[PDB]
Amino acid sequence: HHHHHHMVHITLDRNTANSWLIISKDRRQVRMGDTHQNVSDNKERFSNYPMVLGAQRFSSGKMYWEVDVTQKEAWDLGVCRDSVQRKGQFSLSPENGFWTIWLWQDSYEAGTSPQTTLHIQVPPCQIGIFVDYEAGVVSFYNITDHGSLIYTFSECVFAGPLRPFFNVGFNYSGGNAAPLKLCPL
Ligand SMILES: CS(=O)(=O)N[C@H]1CCOC2(CCCC2)C1
Repeated sequence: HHHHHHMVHITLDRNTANSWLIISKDRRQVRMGDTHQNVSDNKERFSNYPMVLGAQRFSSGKMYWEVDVTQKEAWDLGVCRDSVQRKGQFSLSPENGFWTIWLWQDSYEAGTSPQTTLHIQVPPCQIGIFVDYEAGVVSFYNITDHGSLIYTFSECVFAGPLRPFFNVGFNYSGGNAAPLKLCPL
């Protein structure tokens, strides 16, 4: 891929964060805290899962960013509609306004309904995410493996502004405390 030149500087939106998340001062890193982080509730916060949105909204053009997932056991990454459900239980699917991949229990899967098995030979430490709004494309790249393609959602029906989407995952195991980090341009 030669998508690097559409690089955008993403920052995390604290107001959307689940109340257990800790976002760094520079708004470029997020991790699971071991308790509630002492913020008020609001209608934007994801209540059931350790999720947060980027501050940026995209309604046109080509955008690219990279996320560090080093030593995590579980996470979700991609984009979503600005209008996605925040409260209660839901599945990550294009029908619900999400275009995502994840790691869970030693397998990588794309968030289709039902989910799609991914074929990754080199476990990634950094993921590249490419959005072409007009084309209806979301693609994922393995930066650890020389940028190899992981997955392409095509024929996407965005149906609204898009936001960068993050899930740091649960830490029931004690092996998933590490942060998601937005990597420098
Ligand atoms: C991931 S964890 O460290 O096992 N603790 C979680 C237990 C379930 O509730 C939460 C999930 C998000 C809201 C609060 C914390």
